[PDB]
Amino acid sequence: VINTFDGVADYAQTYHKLPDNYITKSEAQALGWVASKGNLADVAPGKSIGGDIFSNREGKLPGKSGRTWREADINYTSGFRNSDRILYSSDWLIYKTTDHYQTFTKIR
Repeated sequence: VINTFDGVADYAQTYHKLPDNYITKSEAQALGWVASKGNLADVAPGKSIGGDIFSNREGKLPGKSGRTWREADINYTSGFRNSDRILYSSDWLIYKTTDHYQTFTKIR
C-alpha cells in the first residue's frame, strides 16, 4: 504493498499507523541504504521510507498544541526517492505534497 496517496491516507486514518511496507530512515540506513546510490529496493525489497517526524519548521502545515507531523514516501518502487509525500498529524489530518515539501494540499 500500500503506497498510493488514497491507499495510505485511508489506511492511516483507520488503523492509526502506516502499512507494513514502511520503514524509518534510520531503519533503512541500518540495513544498508545509501541515499547517494539510490539502492533502497536492493537492500530492503518492497519497502518505502516513512514514519519519520517532520519538523514543519517553516510553518507551512497547520499547528496546534500537542500536534506533531509525520511523513511517508508515496508511489516509491525503486531507484532514488521521488518528491511525493504524505504528511499526517497526530490527530489524523492528511496532507499531500508532490513537490518536495514546497506546497501542500489537504486530502483527508
